[PDB]
Amino acid sequence: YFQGSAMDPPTFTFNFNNEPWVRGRHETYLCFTMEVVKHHSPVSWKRGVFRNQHCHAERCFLSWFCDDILSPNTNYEVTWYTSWSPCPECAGEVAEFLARHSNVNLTIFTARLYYFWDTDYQEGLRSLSQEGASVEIMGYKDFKYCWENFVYNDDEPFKPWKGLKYNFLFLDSKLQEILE
DNA sequence: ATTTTCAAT
Ligand SMILES: C[As](C)(=O)[O-]
Ligand SMILES: [Zn+2]
Repeated sequence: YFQGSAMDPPTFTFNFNNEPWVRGRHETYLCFTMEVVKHHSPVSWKRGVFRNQHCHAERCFLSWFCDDILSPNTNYEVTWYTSWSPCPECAGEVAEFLARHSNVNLTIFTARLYYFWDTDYQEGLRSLSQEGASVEIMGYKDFKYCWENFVYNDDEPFKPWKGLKYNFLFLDSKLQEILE
């Protein structure tokens, strides 16, 4: 039902903080939802969380999906909520995966942009977009959704941090400059 | 609690 382990609240709060230059976030958290659509069956859903170490989270996701999930005559609507955006090696692997598997649709929401000022990382993001992945920055609604779905929230509402929206606005500006 | 995004020389 749930792939991997949900986060405790302080881990989520730490890891999904969206200050563009945060220090000390060495992990990439990769939360996902997936709609599994097969013609003569009811639609089904899967959700979970991947972390680093097929080493990086993005590659762990691809390897699990191929080994456990991918089936003929099935369409997949996949959404990632990542704490960091991908490195160029991961981006290239995800892009080639998407080229190889036309029945997979990927939407990526990211809290932060990893090395957004580096051209190699910019190209990685571009190549993802060019293979049909939608790349977006997480806003309030996406943080709220992750809190509700991937965190042991103990029925407590999401508490947005100061600067959340301003950070979103800065990061989205950078993303659109990259994707342009 | 007017229940933590925004409230800004
Ligand atoms: C965001 As990464 C370093 O796991 O590709
Ligand atoms: Zn990577």
